[PDB]
Parts: sequence; C-alpha cells; structure tokens
Amino acid sequence: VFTEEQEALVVKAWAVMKKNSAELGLQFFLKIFEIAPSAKNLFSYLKPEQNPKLKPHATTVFVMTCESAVQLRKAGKVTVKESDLKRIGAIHFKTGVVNEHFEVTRFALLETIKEAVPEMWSPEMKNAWGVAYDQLVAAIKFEMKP
Ligand code: HEM
Repeated sequence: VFTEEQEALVVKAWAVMKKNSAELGLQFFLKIFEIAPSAKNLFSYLKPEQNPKLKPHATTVFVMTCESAVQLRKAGKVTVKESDLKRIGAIHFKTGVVNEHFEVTRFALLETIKEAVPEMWSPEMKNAWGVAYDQLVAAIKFEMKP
C-alpha cells in the first residue's frame, strides 16, 4: 500500500527536480539508450538522439509517476481517466513496448533521479518512485491489448 510518507517523497523530489526538467529529460533518455541502444528503434521517428519528441515523453513519465503517487495515497489506486489509459495503453502495445522496455525505463528513471538529487537519494526514495511507476505501468499494461 502506498503511504503518505512515500507520497511526500515523490512529491517533494519532483518539486525539486522539476526546476531543471530539461537537463533531467536528456539525462533520462541518454540512460535508456546507453543500456539498450535498440530501444531507439521503438520510436519510429528516430530514423544527432536529440529528437524533440523525446523530451516530453521523459517529463510525462515523471509527471504521471508523481501523479500516481498522489492518487495512490488519496484513493488507493491510479485514478487516471479510463480513456487516457486506454489511449496510452494502445500506442505502447502497437509500437512493441515490452516488459524489458518498461523495465529498462524504470531502471533509467531511478538512476536519473539518483544522479539528479543525490542529496535526497535513499532506498525509500528509490522504492517510492519505483512503486508509483510500477502502479502506473500496471494501469497502462491492463490497456495494452487489441
Ligand atoms: C510510466 C511509463 C510510461 C508512461 C507514463 C508513458 C506515457 C506515454 C504517453 C502519454 C505517450 C503519448 C503517445 C501518444 O498518445 O501518441 C507515450 C508514447 C510513446 N511511448 Fe510511452 N509511456 C511510458 C513508457 C514507455 C516505455 C518504457 C517506452 C519504450 C522505451 C515508451 C515508448 C513510447 C513510444 C515509442 C511512444 C509513441 C511515440 C510516437 O509515436 O510519437 N513509453 N507514452
């Protein structure tokens, strides 16, 4: 169960990091592609890793993760609109985003956060971010079908 403490951690960390989300987004994607260069292929428009569209995807991940933390504490579930979730779910399903991609991204997300606010980093900070993300992903994965 997602706690008020974990919510506070995600909310404040994001509050801090959000001041430099430009540097943060670039770092995040550079981490994703350092680990799995071939993940590049999934973003069909990539065929510099400088691409315009990559920066908002990065921040979406951050914002929606922080939002899930809030909703999880408030209502005990991800309460993202049923329709936003179907739409996000379908695109990921159709471009071939698989578990390993979500998983590389989780790992990249945590590293990016550890590097960005090393002064707020701790295993509870890591887990709070990790769990909000996991619940967000599971809400999306339920909508990854035909
Ligand atoms: C919490 C995790 C994630 C969230 C919240 C999220 C959210 C979103 C959103 C809101 C869009 C808008 C795209 C649209 O409606 O056309 C999108 C697109 C997309 N995402 Fe994600 N996403 C996540 C994970 C991932 C992962 C792990 C990958 C693969 C590395 C990925 C790759 C893509 C691709 C290829 C698109 C389509 C881009 C395009 O065709 O212009 N996403 N995502």
